[PDB]
Amino acid sequence: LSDWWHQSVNVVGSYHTRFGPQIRNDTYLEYEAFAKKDWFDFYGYADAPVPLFMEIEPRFSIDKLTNTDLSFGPFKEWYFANNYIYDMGRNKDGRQSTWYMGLGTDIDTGLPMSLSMNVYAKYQWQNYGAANENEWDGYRFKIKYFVPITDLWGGQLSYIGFTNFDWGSDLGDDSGNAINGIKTRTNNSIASSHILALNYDHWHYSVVARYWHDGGQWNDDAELNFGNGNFNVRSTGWGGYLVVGYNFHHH
Ligand SMILES: Cc1cn([C@H]2C[C@H](O)[C@@H](CO)O2)c(=O)[nH]c1=O
Ligand SMILES: Cc1cn([C@H]2C[C@H](O)[C@@H](CO)O2)c(=O)[nH]c1=O
Repeated sequence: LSDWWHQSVNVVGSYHTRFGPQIRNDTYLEYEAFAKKDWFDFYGYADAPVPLFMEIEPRFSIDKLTNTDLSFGPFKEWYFANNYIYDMGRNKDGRQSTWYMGLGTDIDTGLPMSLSMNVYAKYQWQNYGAANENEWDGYRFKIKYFVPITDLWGGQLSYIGFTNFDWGSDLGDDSGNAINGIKTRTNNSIASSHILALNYDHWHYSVVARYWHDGGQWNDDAELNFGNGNFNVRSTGWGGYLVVGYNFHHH
């Protein structure tokens, strides 16, 4: 319902994406959803081409549920936090099921913005047949913030930023080496997003700048050859997205 549950369908164009071995630029339909109802907040999305990829972020309030004011310092609340990534792929081979679970919170910066932090431990199921499949592998720290800016062109301009820090994975150690002599995969990785979004009653446009450091744990510069000759992995660098979508809600 419009009250708390927010929906939106979007068309996204991406440029120089870095979660895989090779650089990519795609376009696709996306289904987004945000929600906040006393003991549960949520954010998630599903992408589909011109098979299916989705990432959901559900968190449950340890306060509301434990009916105890865990409030302390700038820490307004505490959550059982989750970050689940799923990629259907074309074969059980190009599939991914990742589950980050942990502790998350909301910070009060006294500033006119929203800020959240979450630490997760994760269990890895399918992962494109990589070495870290089916096992507890790595941790992740997620920091995200929302910053209302002003009213620009009749709509409302805002800034959304979030970064995912991953470390302690066992891949990279367990993967092989490249032609390069350097390991192919990586134990850690960073993906930082910066979003400038324009919102009207229903339509919205967003520009997204995104930076990877060893994207998808692919060790930057690793030299590989998938059968078309040697090439070097470009997993560290920028890429971006253009987003046009429509938010639904009765009047
Ligand atoms: C956010 C995210 C996206 N992706 C990639 C897979 C697809 O190339 C694309 C789908 O949005 O994003 C990952 O592999 N892992 C992630 O954690
Ligand atoms: C706003 C937001 C977007 N995204 C995703 C949705 C799109 O696939 C991409 C660019 O908006 O980032 C998140 O992963 N988390 C968020 O909180």
